[PDB]
Amino acid sequence: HTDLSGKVFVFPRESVTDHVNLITPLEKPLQNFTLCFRAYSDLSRAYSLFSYNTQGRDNELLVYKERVGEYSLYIGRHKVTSKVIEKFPAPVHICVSWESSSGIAEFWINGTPLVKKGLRQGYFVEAQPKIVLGQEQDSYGGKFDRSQSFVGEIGDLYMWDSVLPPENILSAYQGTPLPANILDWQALNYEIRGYVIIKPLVWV
Amino acid sequence: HTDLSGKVFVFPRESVTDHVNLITPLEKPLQNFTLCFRAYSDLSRAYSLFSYNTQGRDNELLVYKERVGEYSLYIGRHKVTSKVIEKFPAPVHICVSWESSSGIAEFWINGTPLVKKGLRQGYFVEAQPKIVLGQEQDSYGGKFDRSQSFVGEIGDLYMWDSVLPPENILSAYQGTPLPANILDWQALNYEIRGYVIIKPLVWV
Amino acid sequence: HTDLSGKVFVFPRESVTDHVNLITPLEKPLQNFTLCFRAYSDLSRAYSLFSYNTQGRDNELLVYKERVGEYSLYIGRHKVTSKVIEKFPAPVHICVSWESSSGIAEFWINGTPLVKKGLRQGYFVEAQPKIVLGQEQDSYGGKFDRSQSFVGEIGDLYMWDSVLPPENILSAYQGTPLPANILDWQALNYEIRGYVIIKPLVWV
Amino acid sequence: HTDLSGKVFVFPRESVTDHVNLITPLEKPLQNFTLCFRAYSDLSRAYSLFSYNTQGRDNELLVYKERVGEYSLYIGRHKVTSKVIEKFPAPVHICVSWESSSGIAEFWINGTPLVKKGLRQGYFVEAQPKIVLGQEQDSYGGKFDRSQSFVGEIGDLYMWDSVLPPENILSAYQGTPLPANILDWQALNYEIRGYVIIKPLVWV
Amino acid sequence: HTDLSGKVFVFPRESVTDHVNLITPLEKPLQNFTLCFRAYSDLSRAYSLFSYNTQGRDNELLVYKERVGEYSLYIGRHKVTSKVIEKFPAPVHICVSWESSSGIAEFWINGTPLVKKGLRQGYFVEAQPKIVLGQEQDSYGGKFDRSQSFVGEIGDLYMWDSVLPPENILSAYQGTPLPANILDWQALNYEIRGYVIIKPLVWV
Amino acid sequence: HTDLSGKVFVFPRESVTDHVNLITPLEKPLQNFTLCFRAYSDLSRAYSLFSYNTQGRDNELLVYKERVGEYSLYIGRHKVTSKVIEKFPAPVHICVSWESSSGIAEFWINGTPLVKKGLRQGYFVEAQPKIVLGQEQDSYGGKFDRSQSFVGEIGDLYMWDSVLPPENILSAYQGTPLPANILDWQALNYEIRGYVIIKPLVWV
Amino acid sequence: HTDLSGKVFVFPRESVTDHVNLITPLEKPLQNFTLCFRAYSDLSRAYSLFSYNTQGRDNELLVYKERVGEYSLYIGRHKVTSKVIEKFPAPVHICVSWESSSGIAEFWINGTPLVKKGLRQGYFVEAQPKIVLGQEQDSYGGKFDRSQSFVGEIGDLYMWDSVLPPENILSAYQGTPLPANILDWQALNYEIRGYVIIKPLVWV
Amino acid sequence: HTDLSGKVFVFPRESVTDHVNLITPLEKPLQNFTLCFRAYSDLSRAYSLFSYNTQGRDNELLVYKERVGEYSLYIGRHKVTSKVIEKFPAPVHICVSWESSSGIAEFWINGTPLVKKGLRQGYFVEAQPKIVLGQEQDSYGGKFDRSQSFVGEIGDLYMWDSVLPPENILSAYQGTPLPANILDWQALNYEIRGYVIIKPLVWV
Amino acid sequence: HTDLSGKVFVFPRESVTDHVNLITPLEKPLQNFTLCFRAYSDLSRAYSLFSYNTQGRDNELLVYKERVGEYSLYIGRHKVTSKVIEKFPAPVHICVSWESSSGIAEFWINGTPLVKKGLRQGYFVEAQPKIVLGQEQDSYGGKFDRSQSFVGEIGDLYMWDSVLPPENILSAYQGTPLPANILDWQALNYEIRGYVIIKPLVWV
Amino acid sequence: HTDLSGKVFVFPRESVTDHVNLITPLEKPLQNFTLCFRAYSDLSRAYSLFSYNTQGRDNELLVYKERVGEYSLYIGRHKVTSKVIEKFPAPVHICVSWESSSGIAEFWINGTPLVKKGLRQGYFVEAQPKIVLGQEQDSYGGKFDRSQSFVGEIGDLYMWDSVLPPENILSAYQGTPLPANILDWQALNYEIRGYVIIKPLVWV
Ligand SMILES: [Ca+2]
Ligand SMILES: [Ca+2]
Ligand SMILES: [Ca+2]
Ligand SMILES: [Ca+2]
Ligand SMILES: [Ca+2]
Ligand SMILES: [Ca+2]
Ligand SMILES: [Ca+2]
Ligand SMILES: [Ca+2]
Repeated sequence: HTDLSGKVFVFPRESVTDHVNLITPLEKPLQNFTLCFRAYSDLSRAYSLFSYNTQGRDNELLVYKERVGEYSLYIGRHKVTSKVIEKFPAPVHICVSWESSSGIAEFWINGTPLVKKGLRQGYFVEAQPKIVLGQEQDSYGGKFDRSQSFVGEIGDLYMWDSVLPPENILSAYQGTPLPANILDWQALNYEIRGYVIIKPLVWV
Repeated sequence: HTDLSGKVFVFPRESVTDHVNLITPLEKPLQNFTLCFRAYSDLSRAYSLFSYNTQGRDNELLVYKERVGEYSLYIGRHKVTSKVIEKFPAPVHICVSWESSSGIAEFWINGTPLVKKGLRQGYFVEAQPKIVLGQEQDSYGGKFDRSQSFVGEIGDLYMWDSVLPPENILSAYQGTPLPANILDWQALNYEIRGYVIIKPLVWV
Repeated sequence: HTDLSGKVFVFPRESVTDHVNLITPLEKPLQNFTLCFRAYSDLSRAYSLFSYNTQGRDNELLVYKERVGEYSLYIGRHKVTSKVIEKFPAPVHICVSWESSSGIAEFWINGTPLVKKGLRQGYFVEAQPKIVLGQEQDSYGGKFDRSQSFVGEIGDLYMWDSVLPPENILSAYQGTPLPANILDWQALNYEIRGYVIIKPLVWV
Repeated sequence: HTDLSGKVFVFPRESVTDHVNLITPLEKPLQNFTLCFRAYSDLSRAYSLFSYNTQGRDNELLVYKERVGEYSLYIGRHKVTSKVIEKFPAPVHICVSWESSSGIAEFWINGTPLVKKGLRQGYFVEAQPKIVLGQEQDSYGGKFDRSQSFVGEIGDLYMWDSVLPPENILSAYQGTPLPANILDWQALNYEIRGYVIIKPLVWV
Repeated sequence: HTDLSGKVFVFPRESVTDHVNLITPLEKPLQNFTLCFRAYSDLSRAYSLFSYNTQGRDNELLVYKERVGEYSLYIGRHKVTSKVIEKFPAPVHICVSWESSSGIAEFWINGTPLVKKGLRQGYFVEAQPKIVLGQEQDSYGGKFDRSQSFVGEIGDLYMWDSVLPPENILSAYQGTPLPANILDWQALNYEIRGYVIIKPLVWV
Repeated sequence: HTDLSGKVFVFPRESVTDHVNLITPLEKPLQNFTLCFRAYSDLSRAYSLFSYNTQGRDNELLVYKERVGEYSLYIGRHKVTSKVIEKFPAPVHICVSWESSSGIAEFWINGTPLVKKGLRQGYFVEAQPKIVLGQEQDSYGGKFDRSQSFVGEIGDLYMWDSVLPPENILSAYQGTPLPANILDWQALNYEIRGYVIIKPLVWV
Repeated sequence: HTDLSGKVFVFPRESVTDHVNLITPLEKPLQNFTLCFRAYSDLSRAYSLFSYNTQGRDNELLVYKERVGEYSLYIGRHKVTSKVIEKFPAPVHICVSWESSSGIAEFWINGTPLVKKGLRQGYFVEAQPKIVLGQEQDSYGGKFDRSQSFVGEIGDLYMWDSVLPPENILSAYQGTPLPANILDWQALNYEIRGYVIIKPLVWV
Repeated sequence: HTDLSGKVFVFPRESVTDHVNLITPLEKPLQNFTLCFRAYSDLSRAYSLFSYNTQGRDNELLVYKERVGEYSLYIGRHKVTSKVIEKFPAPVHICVSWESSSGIAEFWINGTPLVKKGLRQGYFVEAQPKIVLGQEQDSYGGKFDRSQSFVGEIGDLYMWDSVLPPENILSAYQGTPLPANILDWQALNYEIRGYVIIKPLVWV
Repeated sequence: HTDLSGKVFVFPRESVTDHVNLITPLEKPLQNFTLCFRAYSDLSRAYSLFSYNTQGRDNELLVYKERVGEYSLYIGRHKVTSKVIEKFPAPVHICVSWESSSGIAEFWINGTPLVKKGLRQGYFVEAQPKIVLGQEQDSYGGKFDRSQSFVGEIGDLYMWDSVLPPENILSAYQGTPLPANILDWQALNYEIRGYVIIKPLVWV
Repeated sequence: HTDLSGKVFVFPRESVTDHVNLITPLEKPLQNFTLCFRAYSDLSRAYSLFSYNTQGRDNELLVYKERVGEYSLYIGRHKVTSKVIEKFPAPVHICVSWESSSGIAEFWINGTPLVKKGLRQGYFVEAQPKIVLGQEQDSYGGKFDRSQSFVGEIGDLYMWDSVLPPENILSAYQGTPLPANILDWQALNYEIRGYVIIKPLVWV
């Protein structure tokens, strides 16, 4: 595992090929979770930000940006969509949390709460995943789509197994995130495939 | 009755199912009233904020959002609509007051006064009502419409049987409202139906 | 005569009947004059602010709003128009002065001066008029048009027999106006017709 | 010679006759120069600000507005056009300089330099001119266009026989200009023909 | 080697002939670089800022502007494009970096980093260049296009044979740049051909 | 008394001065009427076809066209408006009837009937009138607006004192109308002022 | 008992008062029905062609036009709509057929079948109604809307107690309709309230 | 089997219920096929004409209309799309063929050939299907989507297990198609489920 | 003089150089005159068809196509315009007449008369000209504008010194040209300078 | 050589792969030529119709469609574009002929001639080419652009080494082509690479 503090993945071109595979020791199905990251991209079209897929289950947990100012979370095939006023193009902090008990999805865009939505209440998101940046999975770790590929910069990725409160969300955005127990940027297990470069984060 | 301080009703999906029934000790005809609440919704279409139907009469008192910037009030089937500059999506604090003797409707958005309109001078909204949040009523307690459903977050709801002065309306917006006698958030008799969850209010 | 300080004429509904008659101690033809008042309405179509009609003479003096950000002045059937940047909807302070010798119509919105216009050099505006508020006059005190009817909140109406210099115009905008000779808000002779209520001024 | 300190020219109507002639005692071929003035108009269509014509040749020196945000200078029939972001309507202050040795047109809207242009290198603007204000010359002091006329206010017009360096440019805008030699607003020789009045400058 | 500190190349008209040739001491193939300059123009259409061609190789290194808010870097015929929010017209500061080893192309606009792109990894830009301003090359030093011509103001041009850290980019932006070895505006060898003037930089 | 068969009244330039005064010796208060004419005009803006004004009264009878395919009638200040599908530009034949008692307006464009409209029941249009071809009146023979001026060709103007039946209107459309008792084209007492020329009909 | 062959109801103006009350000897609940009529109107906005209401039941039977090319039919508060290519404005022949057993509504425009719709299977429309023309009913005989008023020409109105087959539809459109037994234009019981006239049918 | 000559299936309303199950003697997997039917619908949105699904294979064979003048055939999940000029709404005759050896899809709209497209060369469409009309399956016989439902009329359905040449396709269009051996309208087996009525074909 | 019957001058490319000089044996100043020619050009932007310039006189007589379906005739600098229905792009025949005593210019596009227009009533154009085809003149025989170059095909160019009657205009269109007195296509003296080719007329 | 009489190449999908190579024994530079074919496609975007590349030479003889109603020819990198009224989508016969002596590019669409254009006067198009259908060469035989690929049907391709007179172009379109010396459809040497099927021509 690597300390990626002050660095970002750069997905420098539109492709069916460039991705980073995120390795996790998660053997337990997910009930609660929070996911945080920082994105910079000037893509007009729809792209995937974070693709989490299990065997036989496509789109198990997916953060997808369908268009400017519109953020989508997919749990177990089902989706929710929340809107927001945002400048284009701009760097963005994104935190999404979901909760099996309440079904509640919680988007935070730059430490600002989006409208809460709800999906898949009681659903247990399956374990032993394949997580990928830069590409949207249609298979277990494969079947990428070019017109869905991410091009731009991603960093400060943290993933917890619990619903973070507003303070802790604001902590991540302000630059001091609680040590995360599923995916931790400062101790990250990644695999680069194709054209992706690690560079200093300068748009912060 | 329950203390709902620092909590909201969240209507996480669009449906014809989800609503919240509000129960009020009111056995009295409404000469004067003021109704206040905090809403937060990213709907482009039209929706209902507060549905007040009585015994055979539809839309006896109704607060309806026709589009962005356009807040309507219905008294006994009759309509008044006042416009305002607002950002979308964005949280809003609505107050609406009505007087019988003058017919004057008074809309207040985020502590700012809207253009006065008038309707049903020398009339009274009927007693023993069925009050629902999250859907619009075409019957006494039912007949909901999907394209009228509220999906988002409502909180800090109060209803007085008086026309609250500007200072008092401002005090509700500032987060310290005066105890109410019809509907009170700090003592609300409610009934959840379908999919509505109580989460802490995070957008203030 | 009655003191209307901190109170406004609200025209709460679109109508063809509801208006307010103003009878002034005017017995001499007008050479120089200034009309100043406050208005708050979310009406989007054309409407009349101040109608001044005499026997056999149409629109001898008319303060008219064609659209948003465009204020017209009719003097003896002649027409002048000036544009300005303004928010909609938003309360406005309208001031209009006209000189006979130079023909110069002066327009002031929110204390800011608009482009000087000119009309009817060496012309006397008629005496013994019938002044209505909330409606437009096609005949001597009657013949209203429903699509020209003002619906909103008018207030602080003042009229002088002299062309007001800039310092005095600003004085009117702050809320400390100079003693008016023709029409005064603190001493007004008015006739109420149809639906028109007098409520306190809140939008200032 | 007339002192016009704190005064403006108003052309109060769309006309074909209203113009202000300006006499200048200079009878030398023009090498370098600078022209500053102020203007307050609400015209959507094109209009001529300043017109400088000699015997037998059209547009020896014409400052022309094409539309909102576009300003043009003519040097002997030849044209240059520079753009800027501006409010409409809004009072404007235009300084322009043309150097014969370099052809450099230097536009300054409200003390901000617009992109420098170039035209007619090694050319002399002709002596014995007829300068008009409020109209556009097509013959020597005649042949006017109704669709090019100026309606609005004009003041603080000063003309030097040198290219005024950016420091002195600002001095003019701030209200305290260098004493001019070609045309002085403090000591002007002008001629009113038609409907155009003298009024004090109220819009600064 | 002339100190052009506080002066700008002004391309005053649209032409297919007017350009400036920059001579560089560079006979080691380019591997890494930074390019910084200021640009003031009101052109709506597409235009080249900087053209670097070698024998038999078109668009070896080209900084090109498709439209407002869109900047393109060309390396070895290949292209990347990044987007920005920018006012028009407005004085702009540009730095672009490139680094064969990673292929990352790094655009900075007025001190703001755009989205990093990537082109030609393992490629080195040919030496023995002919560098032009004000025109776009389609051959070795010639073949100009009138629709591609740059009209406006260019100053404070610098070029380094290294990728500049974020710091040094801002050092350049705020008018105290680092010593450059390829192209130095304080010691630039240049040839003016056709119509292009040197005048003081007054929009900073 | 002048035979105008195969002749038109070309209004060749847009103006404020050029008008043709149509005089009739009918001193009877008009009960029923019909009016025919051909016209040719490539004006996209609004204009007046036929103006009728009396003592102290505006637009007692008026045939006005707001926009392509829209024709409107005015009787004693009141309006009616009917639409039709036409080409542009298009040589047009227009006839209109008004039966006082039924108050019915009968537009007959190009031999095809329009949707009937109703105005001023129990009304008789006045006598001793001033009728103008080529301008729009807002006074007794005066007050003309350039933006209401007609420019183009007008021909075959006939006018009867009774409401013409369908069969009779068709006859007029062919080019063989019945003898008119008020306004005969084969016997028209007219008056030319300014630029308006006679030329043979070539379009029909 | 009135033979209105070759005659129409002309509703000549927009109003809240003008209508025709249709009286029918139908005192049995309606299982099947066919309604045909001709209408000429250049109205752009939504209006009501045929209004049929019963005791305490709104919109029992209603032919309503939402816009150009869109035709609606209401059977007991329930709605169905069907679209058609049509010239605007133009005269139209409408046929609507309803059949309770299947629910199938059948719209025939100018003798052309629209797409078949369905509503209220096994339902009987109420007996003993009030039928109005020219206005829309919100109550039993009254409660009209100006923004729903019909203006134009209606004729050849027939209503049968059975579902009419094509040949008979084409017969009605052709001009020789089969004898009707609810409403018969050739022997109609009509009542004019307000401004509606009877004029010849000319537009066929 | 049922003879459906001169009759249509009418889908009277937007639903997630109303479907016709079609049943067929196909137990050999499809290699070649032609499909023809007549549809009449005013539905603006996307809908399925013909849905054919096998165990665990969705959209095995599907004719789907995305928008106006756009027809799509899906074979084995893959799709092809061809465009056509067509009036809306209007009755349409669709033919579509597919040939496995070439992979060519052939569309015919009103006897006119569209652009040939190719997909799934060498593929066999699976036997033992579920064919539904009115709805679009996502499961084997079920899981319908409301916004994909067909409302309108379908008739003259025929399916062969061969690729028909133009003559036969143009014969099918004209009215006399040759005995079809997969689905044959003149000997059809069907299950009506929900709201769908059999009514005579009136629009051909 | 050479025979050009069934032959055309083609202007194959946009240029600032390609033109056709037309020399005429005309020392007589034009009083009444008519000019006819055929054009085939797919140019969207404005262009000149027929430039006629005299010593020290710009645009003495000039046919200038402003845009599609818009033909302008310049006479002695002054401007008239007429619009017409036409297909783009399409071969066109344009006849233009003008009468000195009338100022009436008549346009005949393809044989249809356009709206008569008037200018310079009482003017005679100068003799000793320089007629150019393909270019717009700014001086006596030169100073071309590239944005006005005519690129396309011109055939059957004729010019008479008399106002041709409608029947002779229609003869000219059909290819039966009356013997020309000024400019004859069957016997034209011409000078070709630049890139312009002679081809047979194939688009009639 | 193969007799492709009555057959087409169907390029059934968008690819960067599928193309037909055309093989001719051409060994001498082409002074003149005529190329004709039938094309059917619903492609909205730009595409190549016929790419002809020699060694080291790109776009030597290219027919390329930029958009609807706009046909282009490239000779030695240089281009011409001629526009045409056409329906989309629609089958089309294209004939292009270029003449070196004159430079004349002549385009024929469905027998109708477009505006003649001109390029590369005196040029000779190189021998030993590489002729492809379905794609667009950037190199000698390859370097395809998907965003430029042809997808549709293509047939009746014939190429002569002469410039055809109108009667032979017409005869080609009518279906009886003059025998061709370079490329003959009735004896074609082709190379299919990828996915292109031969189907019988049905759209004529
Ligand atoms: Ca009036
Ligand atoms: Ca001029
Ligand atoms: Ca280049
Ligand atoms: Ca007028
Ligand atoms: Ca109703
Ligand atoms: Ca010229
Ligand atoms: Ca010119
Ligand atoms: Ca190429």
